[PDB]
This record gives sequence, C-alpha cells and structure tokens, in this order.
Amino acid sequence: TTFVKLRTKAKMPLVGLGTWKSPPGQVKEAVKAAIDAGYRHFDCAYVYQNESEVGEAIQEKIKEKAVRREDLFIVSKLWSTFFEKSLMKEAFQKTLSDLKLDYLDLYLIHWPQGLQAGKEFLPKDSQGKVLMSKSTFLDAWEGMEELVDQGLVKALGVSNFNHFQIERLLNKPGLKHKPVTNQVECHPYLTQEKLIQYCHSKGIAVIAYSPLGSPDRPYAKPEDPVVLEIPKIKEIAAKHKKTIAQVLIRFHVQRNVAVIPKSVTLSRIKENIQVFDFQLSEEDMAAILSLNRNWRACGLFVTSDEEDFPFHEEY
Ligand SMILES: NC(=O)c1ccc[n+]([C@@H]2O[C@H](COP(=O)([O-])OP(=O)(O)OC[C@H]3O[C@@H](n4cnc5c(N)ncnc54)[C@H](OP(=O)(O)O)[C@@H]3O)[C@@H](O)[C@H]2O)c1
Repeated sequence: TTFVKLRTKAKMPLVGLGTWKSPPGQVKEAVKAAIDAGYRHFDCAYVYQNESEVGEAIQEKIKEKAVRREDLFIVSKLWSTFFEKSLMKEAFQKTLSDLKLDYLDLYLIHWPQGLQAGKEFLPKDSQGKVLMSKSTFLDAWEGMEELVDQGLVKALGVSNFNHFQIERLLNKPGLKHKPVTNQVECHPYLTQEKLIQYCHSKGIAVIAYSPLGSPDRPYAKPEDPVVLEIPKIKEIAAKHKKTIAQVLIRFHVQRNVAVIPKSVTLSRIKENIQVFDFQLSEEDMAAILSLNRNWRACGLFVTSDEEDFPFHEEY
C-alpha cells in the first residue's frame, strides 16, 4: 500500500514532500518536480513563508491536467501565535489563499504551546525571553473545528504532541472532531515506538518528519548524532540496491507511518519516493529500531520550562 487510511477513511499517502527550509524561489520548482515524480502529499506551513510558491506549483499542475485536486493531500499548520479564534481565522484564510485552494485535507496544530500574538513568529521581551500567550491548544482546537464544519478543512491533527497532551484533547468537554494525525520527528535515533503504538491504538495516524535528521537545520553541531551516516543503514542500503535516504524513508513507510522528506534537489525529490519496490527484513527493521537513543534535533527548546512543553514526558 502507498497510503494509510485515516479514522475518517480518507487515504493519506505514505510519502509526502516536506517544505520547511525550502527557499521561496526554489519551492515552486521542487513541488512541480514532486508532482511529476508522482507525489500527492505536500506538507507546508504558515511559518515556512513559502505557501504562495507551493500554491502556484499546485495550480499550474492542476491546470495542465497533471493531477486532479481530489488526488492531492495538502497539509498546513496553524502557528502558535494564532491560537485565539479570530486570529486563527485570519491566519487560516491567508494559508488557504496563498495555496490557492478551496479546502485543506489536513490542518495541524504546529506546536502545543501558545505564543504571544503580534507580528513576530517567536515573540521576545527585552531580555530575549520568548513570550507565551493565554490561549491553549484546546482553545485553538475549538476554532479549528469550525473550519471542518464549514468544509474548509477535511480533517484536523496535531504536531509535536506527547500522549498526555493528546489524551487531554481526546477528553476535551464538547470535542467535535477527533485529531487524525500527530506529526513528529522520527528517525533511527528517535524511533517513537511508544508514541506510534499509542497513536495507532487511538485512531490517529503518525507523520514522521526529519527522517534524514534535517542536515540543513540551522543549529547543527558536530557533536550531534548523524542520521545520514548511520553505519547499519549503509549496510542495508547496499543489500537492497537502494540509497541510504531510501532506507531511512522506507523504515517509516513499512511501519505504516507517513513520512515527509524535504528536498529542493530534483534528483533527491525523485529518489525519495522510490521506496515502494523493496521490503526491509524483520532483522533489518529490528536492527534499525535498536538504534534508538531518544535524541531530538527539532522543537522550540527555549520554551522548555513554560507550560505545555511536549518533550519532558517519556512519550
Ligand atoms: N514541527 C514540525 O511539525 C516539523 C518540524 C520539522 C519538519 N517538519 C516538516 O518535515 C519536513 C522534513 O523535515 P526536515 O526538513 O527537517 O529534514 P529532512 O527532510 O530529514 O532533511 C532535509 C535535508 O536533507 C537533504 N536531503 C533530502 N533528500 C536527500 C537525499 N536523498 N539524500 C541526501 N540528502 C537529502 C536536503 O537537501 P536539499 O533540500 O538540498 O536537497 C535537506 O538538506 C520539513 O520540510 C517540514 O515539511 C515539520
């Protein structure tokens, strides 16, 4: 299978194109190339500020008859400065207008902590301390549910949520639309076994980002573990006549976890979806899963002492 069926029975393609850090002058071509290589799932966000260029790409391929709207799975995300409901509606309409779409397939809460509204994405006081808001992810969810009832969003999900936080959402008084995905960092050094088990058992599909360990991240350090250099992955890649990246991506697909590798490089965009023509052995999967060290590269870490930080819990 190339998809995972969500609680709603909508089909989410297991491989999607990631866009975080794709420059605005390069992302239009990457998305065009992806569509031509058969990608149908596209992950974008308000805070990536490249949604307009993604939307141009999608519109051009629809107009060319290369792909039908109903066969695309477009995801975007609400940024934490926009949890308040009126602000949420303006942010969403901008994300929908930029993408030139009539509806999103999936709209996610980007992070679970709310951040102070204003122009900046990461508001700070004079000390350089990040400023939080009074709006919670619960508060934001109530706003987002209206979008579903309106037909503007097919389904809602979460990103960077721990299982306690999802429980809280699932137990929210008056809940109307249950979350359909949790999108979180996932690779052999952060396997997510317990979180994936919990989501799957709760009607929620998982979406794994940073499958290649995000080597273009801005704060990479020499002392960080290097996903793309794991020695067992080269071994397994060679045996399957695949690349190291293809093994790292397959690792998710084979767990029925969707995965959104980001590239703006034509050869790599093509390579990354070439993962439905081989199968990792039980020993291969057992060996990859062995590598877990609970090591994360991604997240808003400066807010670790504020309420609703996700990464202190085991999962
Ligand atoms: N908080 C969240 O919810 C969250 C957080 C992080 C990411 N995301 C999403 O997940 C996506 C994936 O995460 P990521 O962007 O952090 O990292 P990633 O996808 O793991 O890695 C991207 C990097 O790997 C390179 N690359 C891609 N394909 C490759 C290949 N076959 N071989 C070698 N290198 C390759 C890219 O270079 P080129 O681009 O130059 O080719 C880029 O530098 C993001 O774009 C975004 O859509 C969401």
